[PDB]
Amino acid sequence: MNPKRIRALKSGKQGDGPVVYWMSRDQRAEDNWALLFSRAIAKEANVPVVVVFCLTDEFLEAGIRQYEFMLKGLQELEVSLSRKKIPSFFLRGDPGEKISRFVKDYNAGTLVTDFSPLRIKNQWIEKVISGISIPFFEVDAHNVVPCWEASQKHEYAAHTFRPKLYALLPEFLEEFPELEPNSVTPETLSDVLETGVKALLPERALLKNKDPLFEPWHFEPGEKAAKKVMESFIADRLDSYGALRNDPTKNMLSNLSPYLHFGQISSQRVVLEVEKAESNPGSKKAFLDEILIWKEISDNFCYYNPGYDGFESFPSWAKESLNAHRNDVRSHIYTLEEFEAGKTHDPLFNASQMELLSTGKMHGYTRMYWAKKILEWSESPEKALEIAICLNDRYELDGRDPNGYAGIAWSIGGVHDRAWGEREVTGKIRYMSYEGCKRKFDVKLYIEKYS
Ligand SMILES: Cc1cc2nc3c(=O)[nH]c(=O)nc-3n(C[C@H](O)[C@H](O)[C@H](O)COP(=O)(O)OP(=O)(O)OC[C@H]3O[C@@H](n4cnc5c(N)ncnc54)[C@H](O)[C@@H]3O)c2cc1C
Repeated sequence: MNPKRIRALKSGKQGDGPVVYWMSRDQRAEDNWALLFSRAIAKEANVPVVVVFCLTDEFLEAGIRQYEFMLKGLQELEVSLSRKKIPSFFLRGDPGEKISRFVKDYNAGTLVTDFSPLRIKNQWIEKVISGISIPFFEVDAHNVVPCWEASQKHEYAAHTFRPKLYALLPEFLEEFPELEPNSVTPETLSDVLETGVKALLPERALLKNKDPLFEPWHFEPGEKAAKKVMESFIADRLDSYGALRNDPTKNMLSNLSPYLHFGQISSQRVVLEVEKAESNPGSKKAFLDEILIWKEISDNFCYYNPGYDGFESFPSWAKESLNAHRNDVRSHIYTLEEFEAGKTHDPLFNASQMELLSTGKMHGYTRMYWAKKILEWSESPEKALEIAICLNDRYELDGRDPNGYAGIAWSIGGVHDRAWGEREVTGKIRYMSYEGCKRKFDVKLYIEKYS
């Protein structure tokens, strides 16, 4: 139990009641350092640990697709926590009011949360801090190396983050102890879900048909399903991962991101299991570079760049280049709605958007293509960011995520990239031509599937 995984958010005066884990990003009972640390604090204080989760007011900014995925996972999590004699409380409202009142009503001794560098989580933390008098910690349960330990600063390139992260893997890549049950046992989510779906229904994504776009059978939610997705990746897809990760016609990615986003599975767990797997070495190297380096550099980016969703966080070479080309005439301009409906003149863009609409998980390779075309066919880089973020967060099951803001910033602003050949409109931002994709994979086949 490495104390570098835990950080103080606010000093206070310990109470004598239960330890409260305010669960937010890591919605799982296994392999969860935030829950493990909370249990350990509780054991030392001779009190139970309890879990609280806030069903916030912001759910109406995404769709049923994410809400159902999350809540069905939480239904399973209730069962799992209760088998460990750990009660769970689902508070309807936003954390400032609800966590502060829970702490008071339940005489909590200590408050622990998990770690997210996103602005909304920090907004919540500030409001909670002002409503409590007990000590308040956070634990990095999402990264193998705690974000504030991996580097002291924003890293401008994967090649400067990678050696720092790997220098720390021998220390921090380690097995998880079993979660000790509590010593004794100290509105349903279904009804919550029904109420939420009712509120979301008018904005559900539909065909002109009125038939719903989303297909909810591609990724079944919850901890158990996540483990099966991990196991089938290692058994059936990891060998081919190195060769096929950039081919969106093949179903050869891990498909773990929706689970990783909600923390229904630990990336540290996935890494442990992949490390021990015997597969082609280039495949393992490639996969670990995505789930370790690119995933954790995305937390690095959001943690150290308050303006991570804005033009100002782009590297200076990219800001200067995009500025130099700000007044270039765009070959096309599309509205948010035209992008959203897949109604551009580019059939590969449209098919990428259709994959997002129907499955909630656009292939990683075409996400790069897609965001770069939003840059190319919008009035400014600032507008491009807004559109890409809006669509990514509204329709990706894995959205509203540091990987999203960092991936969009990479695509549009060259964050964690270098200058390439100068073009009009897009300046030196890496370009991803349609023709280049055709040389790379069977574009026609991808278009046929998603049209
Ligand atoms: C414009 C754009 C937007 C993106 N938005 C998101 C988002 O909202 N949420 C999200 O989780 N990922 C996002 N990504 C990163 C990446 O596209 C997805 O993580 C990946 O496609 C998810 O599929 P998978 O789990 O099957 O991937 P795999 O290839 O199996 O990768 C395994 C895991 O590694 C991590 N990973 C892989 N690629 C990246 C990457 N480029 N950056 C960061 N972490 C990575 C993810 O945790 C992923 O689940 C975005 C990328 C771009 C270019």
